[PDB]
Amino acid sequence: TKQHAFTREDLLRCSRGELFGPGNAQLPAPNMLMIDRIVHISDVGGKYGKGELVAELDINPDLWFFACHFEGDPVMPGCLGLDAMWQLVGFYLGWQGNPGRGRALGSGEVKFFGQVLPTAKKVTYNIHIKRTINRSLVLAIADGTVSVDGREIYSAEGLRVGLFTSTDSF
Amino acid sequence: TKQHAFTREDLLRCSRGELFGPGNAQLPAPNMLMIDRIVHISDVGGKYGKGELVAELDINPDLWFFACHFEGDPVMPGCLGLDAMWQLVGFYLGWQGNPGRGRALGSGEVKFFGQVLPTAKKVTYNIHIKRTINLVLAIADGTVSVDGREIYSAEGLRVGLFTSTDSF
Ligand SMILES: Clc1ccc(CNc2n[nH]c(-c3ccco3)n2)cc1
Ligand SMILES: Clc1ccc(CNc2n[nH]c(-c3ccco3)n2)cc1
Repeated sequence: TKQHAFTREDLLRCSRGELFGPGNAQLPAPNMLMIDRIVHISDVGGKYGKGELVAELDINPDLWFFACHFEGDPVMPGCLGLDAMWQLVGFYLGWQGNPGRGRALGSGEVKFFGQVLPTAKKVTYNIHIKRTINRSLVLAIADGTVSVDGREIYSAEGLRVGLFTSTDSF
Repeated sequence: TKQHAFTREDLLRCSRGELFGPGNAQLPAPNMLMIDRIVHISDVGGKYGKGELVAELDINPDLWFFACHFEGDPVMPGCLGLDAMWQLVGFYLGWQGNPGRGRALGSGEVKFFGQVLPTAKKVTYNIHIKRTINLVLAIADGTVSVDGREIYSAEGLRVGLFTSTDSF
């Protein structure tokens, strides 16, 4: 809760289990990691007054997904930008100090109304936390947008991620 | 519309633009391709009477995503199983003979209530077409199952075809 920004190195450390500790939240490592840095994370402010994350993914044409998706028509998979939002929401829960491993639980409406081309510079994720529930299962609910070089292209309402001290029920 | 099942090699051919032709729908190539075969595709039947797809992805422990997602806790990314459903809905549109390149437009509710482990054998996707609109787009519900067990649902999956993605 004390640190409000994270470098790529921090996120890589997180992916090894070395930021939040063993048994607790881990981001994906590359090539599933869809964030380079967290520019701002807080548990006050945001659209709902319950916290906010802003994060960035640098784009260049040699990112692996461009060559296979699609041949002759390169474009960042929408599913991976969506996943970056789930990644942030999970991270948020770990960052608050909750224990357990992350699993996404889903979302309400998702809309894709733009795209990321290999000639783009930077994708930015804006996440507004709507609610956290610490009752027995720990989860978070949030709204999110994905933008590319200033232009909003995706929205998601009701992103949900949980933490599990035993994922055995999945 | 004439062929009701596709092998992996058909899907690869699709990924190269060589199934539906140039300017028309392409599946992703590996490693974004999340389907090995389409076991059944039709434009009648299904939950809504407007068509159906059943497809499969074989699982083994060496699939690339297991090692990085997550270290010490391998599990297929939910987003990729979701994407498989968008992949199938786009394919459907190309398979009907519509022109243009595919872009997913979103979904209504998505739920993940299970997971794919490296010890699973096979993932199966069931897609029920709800509506096509001829801008061309399709709307569908989908489920993802692993070795018989339903684990994800999506309602209102939407994919469109575009004869120009310059503007998108
Ligand atoms: Cl730090 C952090 C951030 C986000 C997450 C969640 N990511 C996630 N991917 N796939 C699933 C999933 C859910 C069910 C099946 O698969 N969940 C984990 C750790
Ligand atoms: Cl065959 C066939 C099947 C499915 C699709 C769509 N898949 C898809 N991934 N990412 C996007 C997208 C949408 C908006 C931004 O990115 N769309 C294309 C061809």
